[PDB]
Amino acid sequence: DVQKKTFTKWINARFSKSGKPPINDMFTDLKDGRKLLDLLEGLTGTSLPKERGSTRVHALNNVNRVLQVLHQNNVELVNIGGTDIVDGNHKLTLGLLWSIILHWQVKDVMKDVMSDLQQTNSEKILLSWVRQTTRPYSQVNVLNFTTSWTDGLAFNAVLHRHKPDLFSWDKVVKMSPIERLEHAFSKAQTYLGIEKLLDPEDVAVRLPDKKSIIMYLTSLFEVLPQ
Repeated sequence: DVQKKTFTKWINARFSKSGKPPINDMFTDLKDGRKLLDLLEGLTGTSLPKERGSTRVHALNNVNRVLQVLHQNNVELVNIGGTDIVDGNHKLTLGLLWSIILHWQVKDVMKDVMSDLQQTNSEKILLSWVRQTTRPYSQVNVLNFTTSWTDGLAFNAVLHRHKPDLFSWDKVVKMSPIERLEHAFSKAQTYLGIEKLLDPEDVAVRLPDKKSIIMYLTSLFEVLPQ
């Protein structure tokens, strides 16, 4: 309804901005597949075959190429197929457009957004990762990259979460902070190739070195499974 007006505008914007004519009704002019074929051509800088006949067959044919392409671009659609679009299914016609917008714009833009974010909110964005990763683990609460890692619990939680068959979590909560670390470091080492950068005596202290933690933490993460 609203998504109509705006999606129509957006597509029409895409069109005008490249010498191509606009459409009137988005649940019509879109059916025969032609327009969507244009949209994708301009969007991809590619040449796409267009069937000229004005009969259902061709409509389905064109719309199939459209979907075909999206698929080629790793943009698969849930319950959508030629006929849907060819027939004017409101719900799904939009759902398709949005898929395009989402892939070529919205998602595209995110790479840049991260670059802008990656220089400033680095340390902060990595903390919300660890918090989310070790959420399930009750006895683990990470607020920073210093004290929250002293009891050595947080270090294991990170490992465990993505390979619980590696060791017993309850078995850990039992051992001392020193064991808890000697362990994690040893585990990560044997099963992840990650070198034992830190030493327990170094991490189990009032204020442990922030840079050293983050550097080991990032080491772990690189080779971590998800």
